[PDB]
Amino acid sequence: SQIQFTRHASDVLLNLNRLRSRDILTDVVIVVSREQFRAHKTVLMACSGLFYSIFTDQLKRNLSVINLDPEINPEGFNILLDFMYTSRLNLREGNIMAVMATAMYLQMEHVVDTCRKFIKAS
Amino acid sequence: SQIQFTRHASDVLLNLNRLRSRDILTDVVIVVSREQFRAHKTVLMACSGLFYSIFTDQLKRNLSVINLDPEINPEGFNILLDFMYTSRLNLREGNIMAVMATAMYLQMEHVVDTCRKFIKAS
Ligand SMILES: O=C(Cn1ccc2c(O)nc(NCC3CC3)nc21)Nc1ccncc1Cl
Ligand SMILES: O=C(Cn1ccc2c(O)nc(NCC3CC3)nc21)Nc1ccncc1Cl
Repeated sequence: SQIQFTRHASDVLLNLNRLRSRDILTDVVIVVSREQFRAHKTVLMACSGLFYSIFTDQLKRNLSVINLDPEINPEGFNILLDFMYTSRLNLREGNIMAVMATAMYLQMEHVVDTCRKFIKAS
Repeated sequence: SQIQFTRHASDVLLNLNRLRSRDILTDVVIVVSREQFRAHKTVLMACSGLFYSIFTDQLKRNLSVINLDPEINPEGFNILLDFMYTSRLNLREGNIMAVMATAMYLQMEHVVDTCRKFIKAS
């Protein structure tokens, strides 16, 4: 019965992305081959089954650097990181396969299913 | 021209609230009179001009405890903290004045304006 603020969640996410852009309170570096990306662990956990599984484990909770599998495409990862912080997914014919495979590795099932629909649409 | 995921931001916020409920990666305690509340600084900064101003300052960025003004009502604060993490604001005739005054202190202008509309509706 509470009052619903229909733009609040989008506003929060936008502000979290602004904090990331200024490196404010970021607490992890994700290394993907020759590239590095900083982020907030909480957002990663909220958006990815892989990062949720890593950081929920007290053994790994405090890691400040995560090295992803060497086969992961950094562009695919960057596209997905931007999606996590924006709700907008930059799928293109030239990147669909890299994005899909990266989303499978990151355990982002709804994104994977969207990639399958994109393939079906050709 | 990117694909928009219309529930993504709400899903992220829900998952951030789940992390708060499990005390995962919370990094501040807010003390309000005899009560304490743990939270993520990033969400606080995203939702409040007061917390944004505090934590953007490199002098205060790493504070782990914030003592709010002793006059702040803990119930009012709890209502607003829950709003930050849910997008739902529990306004009632019995709490409107405490919530409004607390939102003024927390520099949550859209909430303050909503409180004014609630008063206008009686
Ligand atoms: O749900 C998530 C992260 N997430 C986002 C998509 C996604 C996906 O497609 N698969 C998975 N598989 C892993 C697990 C356990 C559910 N996780 C995913 N995080 C979370 C869950 C509950 N409380 C707090 C948080 Cl942060
Ligand atoms: O905008 C915010 C937090 N917020 C939410 C409502 C609100 C409000 O009604 N007033 C204020 N006044 C303070 C300031 C400077 C704008 N802040 C507010 N945070 C933010 C801004 C830009 N980049 C990252 C983040 Cl996290």
